[PDB]
Amino acid sequence: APTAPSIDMYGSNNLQFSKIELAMETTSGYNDMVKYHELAKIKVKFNQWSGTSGDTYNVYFDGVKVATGAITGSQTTASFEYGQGGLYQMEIEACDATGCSKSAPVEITIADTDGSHLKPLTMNVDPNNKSYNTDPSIVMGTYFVEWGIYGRDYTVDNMPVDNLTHILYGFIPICGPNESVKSVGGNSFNALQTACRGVNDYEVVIHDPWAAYQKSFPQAGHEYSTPIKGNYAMLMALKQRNPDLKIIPSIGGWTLSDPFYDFVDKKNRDTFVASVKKFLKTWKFYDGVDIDWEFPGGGGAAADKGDPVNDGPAYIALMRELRVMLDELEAETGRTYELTSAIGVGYDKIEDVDYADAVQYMDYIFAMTYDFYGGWNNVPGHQTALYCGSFMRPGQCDGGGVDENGEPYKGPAYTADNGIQLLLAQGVPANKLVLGTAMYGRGWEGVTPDTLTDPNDPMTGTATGKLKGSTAQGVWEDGVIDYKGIKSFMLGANNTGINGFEYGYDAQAEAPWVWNRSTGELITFDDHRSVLAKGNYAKSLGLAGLFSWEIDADNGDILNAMHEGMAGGVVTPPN
Ligand SMILES: S=C=Nc1ccc2oc(C3=NCCN3)cc2c1
Ligand SMILES: S=C=Nc1ccc2oc(C3=NCCN3)cc2c1
Repeated sequence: APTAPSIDMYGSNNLQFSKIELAMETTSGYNDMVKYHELAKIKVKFNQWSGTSGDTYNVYFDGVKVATGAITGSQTTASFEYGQGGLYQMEIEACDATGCSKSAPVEITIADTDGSHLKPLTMNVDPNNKSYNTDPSIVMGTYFVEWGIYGRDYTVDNMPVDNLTHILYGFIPICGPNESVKSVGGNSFNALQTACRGVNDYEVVIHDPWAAYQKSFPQAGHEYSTPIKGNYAMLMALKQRNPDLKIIPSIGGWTLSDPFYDFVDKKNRDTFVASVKKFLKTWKFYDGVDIDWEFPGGGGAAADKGDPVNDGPAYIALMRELRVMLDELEAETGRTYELTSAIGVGYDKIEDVDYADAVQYMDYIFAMTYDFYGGWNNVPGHQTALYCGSFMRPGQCDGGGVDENGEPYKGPAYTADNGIQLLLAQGVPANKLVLGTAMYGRGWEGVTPDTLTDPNDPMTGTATGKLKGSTAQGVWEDGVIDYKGIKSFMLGANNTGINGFEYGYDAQAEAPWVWNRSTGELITFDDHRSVLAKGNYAKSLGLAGLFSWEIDADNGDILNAMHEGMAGGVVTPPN
């Protein structure tokens, strides 16, 4: 028989192959950093220094023949292509008329972006997240943010994945007009300019490739030379752990919506929709797309954008077009892909889209039932309440009243039920609506007791400015605090108030607050009681389930309450 191939490990890239090439020590244009191949090019060098070399080689993976070719003397390079990622025991055999001889087996890795080469992720979840057996039909969603790995120090293996059905990954930008991103300060706008160098406008990119795929996480067993790293390799390894988990990129958001206003021109939608198909072929762990345009008709971060007449028809077309695209991917892959969107729920946002037409294309609508009130002005109110609070005036709830100056309210007040009912009344199915819960508070200072028109209700006061605090307190920007900061700095363990805050609850709105009467610090948020009330409301109306913004800011209490409030419930999944 021929001499047995001896595999040259260092001559064959120590048997590490990747279907994706990712730039690792530089930051450039997305199309210069990211190259994906349908088949990996496998090249394995071997030698046969003694004896006869033979005529032909065969490559085996786990005992099955995957490639064959000619022997070239004493040194041969086996070159072939292979589509399926994984870890395999490879053997190379040499054959001639006399017989065949084979190398010892050695493990080959073929990386792919479904995580098929990876073991299930090792988790490191705060043990305050409890276990439940919520019915699998119910959505339990949340947003994980790409930048949460910096100061917030919250990584993929921290998520309580067994308690989630959907992870929306916040956020994928669209190249093009993006002045709103300058409002975050720091390097975010300039990072986007780098990502978009050499990329056509209206195509998606990764905003932060360091966080997405370059940074080595030692808890995920990453090495500097590991071919895929960052949050994306962790999400791949999470999907190996929990294969029924849906991981969906979220396009847009508050700061990254400015390009959507140009989707009134179909040409820009076509560019966008093709890029999203490419994106999902590249990054196979994703299961669909979520569109967070804030908002058709305007009222988002860009004060100079928004077309009430045209943006709704654009949104609907987008959804129509994205669904055609996703149907192509389902044909190509055999997989099921979801199309969703987070939407505003004020009456003036919902009136700009004919959702009866859009929703036919969509699996879920994540109703943004939060940010109703906040530190952008000095008017207290409940930011995430189901119903109208005590603080509201006669006829403010349904919009038929007049304000304190005698001016007509222009529509119903901002509450979760006013927006859910406006969506239902136009024919959006209940079982496609997902109700939002807040893992953060918004707040004010200067709401001192002398400013209240009703002394029992700090939501009848007036502020002097936004809540201020430090990042250790969960205050990453003025007027906004993580729920785990409210719990550590205002509620305490027994939920009865610390540091001069008192707890209160508006039983008519279903909305909690904490109030320090000395500093006039007032914070509106969601707590155990209000999130049980959202679960009971969702069960009562047959909504699809609950989602939350943002998972790093919880300590387990809010996600636990989402599940508790859903106990016993089942729902019909949309077809
Ligand atoms: S690098 C470092 N820190 C970072 C890097 C990127 C970031 O993005 C945000 C942001 N805040 C609201 C929406 N996006 C914060 C933030 C901090
Ligand atoms: S980053 C960013 N985060 C956000 C996310 C949502 C938001 O809503 C507002 C708001 N401003 C006036 C009315 N609503 C600000 C704002 C900032």
